[PDB]
Amino acid sequence: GIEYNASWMAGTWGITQRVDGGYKLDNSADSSNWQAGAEEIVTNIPAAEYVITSFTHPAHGHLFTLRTNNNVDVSAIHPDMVPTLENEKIILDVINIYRAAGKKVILYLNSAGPSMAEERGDTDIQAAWDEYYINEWDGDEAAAWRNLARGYVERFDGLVDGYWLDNSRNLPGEVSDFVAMLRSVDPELTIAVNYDQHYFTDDNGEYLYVDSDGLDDEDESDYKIVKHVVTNEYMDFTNGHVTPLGRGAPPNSWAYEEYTIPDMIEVPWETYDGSKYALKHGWFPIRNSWSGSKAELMFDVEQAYRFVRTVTDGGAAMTWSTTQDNGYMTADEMSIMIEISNRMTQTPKPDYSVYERPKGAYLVSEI
Ligand SMILES: [Ca+2]
Repeated sequence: GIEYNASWMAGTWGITQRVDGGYKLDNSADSSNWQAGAEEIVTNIPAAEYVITSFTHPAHGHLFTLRTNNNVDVSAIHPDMVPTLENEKIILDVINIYRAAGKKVILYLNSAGPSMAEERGDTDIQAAWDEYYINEWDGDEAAAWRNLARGYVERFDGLVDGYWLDNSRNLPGEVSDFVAMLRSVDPELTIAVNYDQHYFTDDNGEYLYVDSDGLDDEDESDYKIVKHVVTNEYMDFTNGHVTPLGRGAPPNSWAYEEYTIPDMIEVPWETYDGSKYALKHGWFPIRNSWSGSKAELMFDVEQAYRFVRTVTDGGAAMTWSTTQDNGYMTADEMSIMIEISNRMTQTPKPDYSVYERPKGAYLVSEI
């Protein structure tokens, strides 16, 4: 029938606390305290109602935050795909901290799975995986990966509320089949899929392009303006990815305030198939990086508060792609989120600074 699985998310905002996967987690765990990091987020950011954390390592579908798998011994494919037993408890501990605090949990999962190991330089893992699905699944990589992912999905069952599926153009097999696996475990999961970005066009089909962000922008590269669309029958919320950072689009682009966010709140729910409805959701990097804590901090309180208010007032949702520094939210971001949360829990909520086009910011079409 008709489904609004993300109805709980409408009018809410979230933060991100990624956990490392596989051998990367074994390398970072000795200097990290993700559990303390999660307690600090709970204490300091009560206004955020959910968190995105990690099934796979960021941009590395072959590296998992859990080890044990009742469906396949992943450690026997290649040990570097999975962390130690001691370290697999980090993700579970973080999730339980958020559950006790009443925060919903969405897990980032890079859809490519082990198929992308060589893309990140992990050639030994790639060879082991390729040998595994060839010999054990008679060359059916799609079934091999669904089986493997299912064994972790089952462990997270009832502990998490949704999934954010990255890199779905590179999923072995079909998205429909992978989402069906997820829903076979828990059909109420709130699921986003990142296929490709869509962009604002004019009445004759040309893309809109930002020409400048301000007076003497350091990066003059023209960039397109992301539009969040409901493009398939599987999704419960739009993935929310900004215009790619590599194209020189700042994650706090003024154009997101003139186009992207207004469009999110103009029509906060849309349907592709006529039965399942999906919620408009944006995922904004707070730095000039999705996951890199050392990148330039791009938002300040006043702009970040206006992003949260404009989205949530409209009945849409947004997540900050905050970063982790030894398991804690990077401290400059934490400082901002404290202030945002404190404003968002006041009644009345304090007014946000009104949006004005930055001096010397223009579209190519406006010149
Ligand atoms: Ca572009």
